[PDB]
Amino acid sequence: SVLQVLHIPDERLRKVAKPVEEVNAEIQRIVDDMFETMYAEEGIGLAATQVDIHQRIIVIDVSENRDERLVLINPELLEKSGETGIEEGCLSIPEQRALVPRAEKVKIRALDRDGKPFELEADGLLAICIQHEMDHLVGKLFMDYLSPLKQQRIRQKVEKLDRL
Ligand SMILES: [Zn+2]
Repeated sequence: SVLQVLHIPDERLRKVAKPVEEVNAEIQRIVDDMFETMYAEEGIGLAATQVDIHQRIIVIDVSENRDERLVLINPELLEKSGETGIEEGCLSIPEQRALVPRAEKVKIRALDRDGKPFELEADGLLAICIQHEMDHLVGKLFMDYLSPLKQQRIRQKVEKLDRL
């Protein structure tokens, strides 16, 4: 099922997600619905907060062929290094993109769709996406790294975009 993606301004996007208690069928259903939503909306990542589900669940696919499903349940950042940035977009801030400082490489641990723990060392676009999605789970949006003035313009453009 395709779920509705929250757009700013919406205080639900600023909520802190609680850790998933147990990866059961209900959690797997959320993960699958999130992937369906992410692909339908033509995105490379989606955090549960974005679909008004306040649990630490992220789905990602940064692959060219759109067939590399990554699931991060209760992710934890273990190590990071370097700095980089690209102009990021976000399904919750439609049609707006901006350069944000990110670590170049990150190493995380999380549970997969079967609830199995795994570790992943990421760099490039995947490291950036992981950081962006983890920020969503603690109610942080990429515009938060930008000056107050630029955030103002972003909100005005999104609000006017959702009026159409
Ligand atoms: Zn986002």
